[PDB]
Amino acid sequence: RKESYSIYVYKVLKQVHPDTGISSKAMGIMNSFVNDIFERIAGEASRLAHYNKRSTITSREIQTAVRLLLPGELAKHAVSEGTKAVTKYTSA
DNA sequence: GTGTTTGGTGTGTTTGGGTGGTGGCCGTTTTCGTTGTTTTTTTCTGTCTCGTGCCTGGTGTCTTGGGTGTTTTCCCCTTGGCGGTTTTTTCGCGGGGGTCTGCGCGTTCGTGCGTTTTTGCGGTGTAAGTACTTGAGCTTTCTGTCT
Repeated sequence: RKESYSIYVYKVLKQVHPDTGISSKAMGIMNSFVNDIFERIAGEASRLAHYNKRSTITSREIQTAVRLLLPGELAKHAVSEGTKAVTKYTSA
């Protein structure tokens, strides 16, 4: 039962485009994409942590990594989204 | 332009097989209290970067000469392109065989974690003779007494 991001990418698609489906080949592309972005961000956060002699990866490390990797408006909106989500989550 | 006339998008009906939706369940996310620590916080020292100031002259830079090398034009000679025909092998489906990749079960020895030992690496705890000083001995005078 080798695990994947499929259910979520289909949930998000159904939210943004209720009448649009997804081929298996394109679904594979999305899984690869998610995995790749995950590894870019986590790796940058790891480097940041090591440089500053810290042992925990917190939201600050992730935010900075996002700012370093995502170009322009992609970064600005991603940061907004991430901040909104961690705000909503802490205040439950 | 007028004109034919090969290429390409729009239209319709038909097929199917591949995506979406649902049932079953199990394994992974969580709800909880406790531990232990990696933060964060404040307060310290005191490094290093910013700021200014003066003087020198290496460098920048404005400008005249000019010449050469880039831009365009004319001509060519040729080598890719488009087409027709023949070749052939890529590819498709089916069948057969075997290797080797993955699960599971058993373990042993290899590494992490610890107390401990240690070298490098680095901080700094004799006999003389002269000059000077000091302590013992006795003067003046002045102040009190006293006939």
